[PDB]
Amino acid sequence: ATIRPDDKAIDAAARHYGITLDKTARLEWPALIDGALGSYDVVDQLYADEATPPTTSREHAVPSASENPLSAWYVTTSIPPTSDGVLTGRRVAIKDNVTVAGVPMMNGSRTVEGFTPSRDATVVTRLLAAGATVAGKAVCEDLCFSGSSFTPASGPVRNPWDRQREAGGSSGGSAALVANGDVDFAIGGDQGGAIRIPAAFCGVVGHKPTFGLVPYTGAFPIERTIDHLGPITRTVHDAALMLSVIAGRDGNDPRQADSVEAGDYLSTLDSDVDGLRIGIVREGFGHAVSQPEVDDAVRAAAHSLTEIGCTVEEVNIPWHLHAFHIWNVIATDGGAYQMLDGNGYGMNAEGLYDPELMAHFASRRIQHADALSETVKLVALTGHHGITTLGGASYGKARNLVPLARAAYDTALRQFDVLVMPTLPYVASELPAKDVDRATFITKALGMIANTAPFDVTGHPSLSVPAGLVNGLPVGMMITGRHFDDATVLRVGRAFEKLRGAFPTPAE
Amino acid sequence: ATIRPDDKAIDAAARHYGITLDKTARLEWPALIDGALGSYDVVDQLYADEATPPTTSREHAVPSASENPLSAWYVTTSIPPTSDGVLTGRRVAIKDNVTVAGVPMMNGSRTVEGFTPSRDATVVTRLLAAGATVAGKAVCEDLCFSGSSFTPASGPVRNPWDRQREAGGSSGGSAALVANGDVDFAIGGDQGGAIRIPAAFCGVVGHKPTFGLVPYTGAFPIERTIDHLGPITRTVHDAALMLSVIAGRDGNDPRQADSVEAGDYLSTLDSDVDGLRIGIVREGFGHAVSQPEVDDAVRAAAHSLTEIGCTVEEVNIPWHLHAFHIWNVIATDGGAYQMLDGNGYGMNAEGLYDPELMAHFASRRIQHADALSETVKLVALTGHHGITTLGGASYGKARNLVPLARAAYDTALRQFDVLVMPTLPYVASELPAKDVDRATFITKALGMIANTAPFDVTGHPSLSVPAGLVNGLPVGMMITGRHFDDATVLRVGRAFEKLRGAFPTPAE
Ligand SMILES: NC(=O)c1ccccc1
Ligand SMILES: NC(=O)c1ccccc1
Repeated sequence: ATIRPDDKAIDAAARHYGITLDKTARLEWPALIDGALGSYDVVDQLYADEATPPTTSREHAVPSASENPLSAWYVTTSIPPTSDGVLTGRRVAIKDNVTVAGVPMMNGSRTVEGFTPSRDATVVTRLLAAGATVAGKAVCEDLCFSGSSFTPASGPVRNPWDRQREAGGSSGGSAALVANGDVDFAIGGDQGGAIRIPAAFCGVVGHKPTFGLVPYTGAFPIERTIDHLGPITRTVHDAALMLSVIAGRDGNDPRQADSVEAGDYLSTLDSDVDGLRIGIVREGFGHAVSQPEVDDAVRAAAHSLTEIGCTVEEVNIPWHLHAFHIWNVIATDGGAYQMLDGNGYGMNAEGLYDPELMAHFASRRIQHADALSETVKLVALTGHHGITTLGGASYGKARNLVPLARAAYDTALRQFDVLVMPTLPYVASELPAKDVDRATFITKALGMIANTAPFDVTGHPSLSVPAGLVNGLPVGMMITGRHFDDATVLRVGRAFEKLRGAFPTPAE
Repeated sequence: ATIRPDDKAIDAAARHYGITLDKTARLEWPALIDGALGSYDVVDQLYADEATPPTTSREHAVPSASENPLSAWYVTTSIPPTSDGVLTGRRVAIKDNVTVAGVPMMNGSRTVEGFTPSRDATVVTRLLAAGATVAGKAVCEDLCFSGSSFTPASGPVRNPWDRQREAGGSSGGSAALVANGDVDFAIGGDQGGAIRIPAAFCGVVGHKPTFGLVPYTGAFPIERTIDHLGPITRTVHDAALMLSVIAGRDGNDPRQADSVEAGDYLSTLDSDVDGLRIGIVREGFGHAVSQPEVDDAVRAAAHSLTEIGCTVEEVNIPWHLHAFHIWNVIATDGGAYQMLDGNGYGMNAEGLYDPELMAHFASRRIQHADALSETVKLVALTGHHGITTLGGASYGKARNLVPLARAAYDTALRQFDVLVMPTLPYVASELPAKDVDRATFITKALGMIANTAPFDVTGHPSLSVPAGLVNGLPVGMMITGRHFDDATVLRVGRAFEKLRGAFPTPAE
């Protein structure tokens, strides 16, 4: 039977809604609530007899500090493919916010550490059926609300290019492992740039596909309308190969529209880009907070594409700066409402839920809230203000502005094939000391998402490709295009790779 | 600029998440939260300069007790059509939970009374462009969480067949007006049976279309996955005519899938039903709480269809009883989470929001929570328990069971064209005294949704058609069919009408 609430809880519930119970109310509600909970009892029973996922027996190990030099691994594994395919012989690291049945996961947070899922996320299942070997779970920022790599409760991920500098984030671990050569590919998540940012910082390729293309099923949600799963690879070709395996509706993710279909990211990957219009978004350069050397390197990189027949011109998209603030509201109000109060999955959406995870997270986060990262706490405090005092109006206003933001980019996309700008306005900085300032902490973890975040809310596919080195550190060029035109975005990235030439390895 | 929270609020927010602020935290957060709110300021500005709906000048009047004999009207109007069409010369009443720009609305609740929307719901706009004249707003149950007609803060709606008995609900007012002949049609909402129930009680036709067919845009939400808007009419033909005008994607309702398309509900409305298989769902009859006279009348009505070439057989669908409990969890946890904590619209879904309404509702419901109906309070208390203590797990479990419920009905629908059972297990009962028992109140307002509610969660189109009189009071036969096969559901309803013959008017 489902647990019933006690009188103290009933009173707390009533006070939550501003309801005042008299003496007779406090006496009757219990029995009534108990009657209502009768349906919950039935759901509990039906769920136990019909929707309880099977058990799993897979092995894993906590690597020793020696076999985990960058602190990029949470746990290691060797899960064999179920069929041979285009990934046979390759290894893949899975971001810790993504479930792998029978394997522990914590999503870089103390509020989740200790959870062992019963289901494999859809992308995990597709990877295995393509011949890949899942090599383990890669550490991710505390509940992923961080653009750097110092919020993981298990410690900071070191960049393989400079073990003193950040690996980025929130998929810091994934990129590090890929850059360091520990795995061939990695599955990363992107809500404000978590796939593109660490890739840029670690000198690897990161693709946040068109929203809804890759099923999110099985990954810990943050805010439903901006959740993205995607590939982090060493090369554009591999990124396209991974996408061909993971893309496509799975019938369990409400984010995916009925019309979603996997495109062809390989057939024309190497086709010439002669005649393609490349738009350099002005608002993507010269931010108050930035390193000009970085912007110029990427700017030069963008223009060099003329060397292969591309017409390159600058274009103004004022809404690019507006989109950031619209994203921030959606991520702040939405994140606190869903990720926290809704315990990850939230409610009011059709699809496959993870009630085991929801329960686990619910208890742990209230007993370890103080351990939550400073950025998550910021989201919590201000979002709660947005949800209650503000009545959710700001979230509503932001939602009503999204179409305008989308249209602003699509208009530019009628004049250009793809839009380009620096992925990040600066190279990986040194890791802060575990004595950091709350204010510094929040600015150093959220000040590099200005160009990436906008595309999370509008949903356009956005790709980060290494564009060169600045003071020995990797910088990235971000190529963004039309919804579901991931193929063209990848083609341009590929074409740029050929022109740019082989990009150095942190081991080189 | 967006209102900032004070230290007391910041502390309350922190306590809400189990976060404990020290002395320095209480000192720093303010400035940080203020910085975060900077994005809200920008959203506020952009929204004011670009997404603020125009002003409106329409007239309305509060009818006198004399011109509002059944207490079915909230306010009356005479909004002329914008174009001539299939509804020219007809009047339509709009349920009070549905916005009509420039006109007051309260959704039968004290927590909303006083609100005047700036946008017209999509169905309102479509009705006007089809030649209809909007005659006013029809009273609906307190926040619609009631299957009867005694929860409206403005008083109970009297059934035109017996002004001492309930008109049903939550669209009680709409059905009453239609039955009484005050209007030709009405737009009603259905979350647990609000369109079908009052129609059945008042002897009129009520159609809860396939989920997602009719845009919900502009109507006050309860729980996103079970929200439905539909027509309430005097005849099946009119119901089909209305559906042809309101059905179809509007690009603003996240509930509507990309593949949704309006069907043809008129071409074959009068075609012969010779050979159609009609399945009498056993679990839809003989409930512990019910009036056998009612079940037999409907049972006999269902069999009479053989008189026109239909093959009629009984079929077992055990999941019909399970679906009720699955619905209850989704409506209880989901309703408290979205309708209350989310102030109607909630979050984490793409679409057109009503931030003005969200703000208004947010302030009013905390100052008038004690005025909320007993059923809403039940939802509030137990749902809050589900959201917090239960961690939302029950909601998740219920969601994971929905497909099985859907499949159970679809399997029956492979053996039969449509499924039939009584809309309600009993005729309209006498109105309770404003001295009612909380327990009685909750059972008398929620004990008649056993057959209707299941279809709200699975989404199948479900139609209630008058099947006869029992002790002088109307009883209804509910015809339910496949997703988006509203046309066949209507055809059967039509065919039954012809056979049954003209149904008496409460004025006859
Ligand atoms: N990289 C991300 O997805 C991110 C999300 C939220 C805040 C910062 C970064
Ligand atoms: N008729 C309805 O939609 C309803 C919803 C909730 C509870 C009772 C009835």
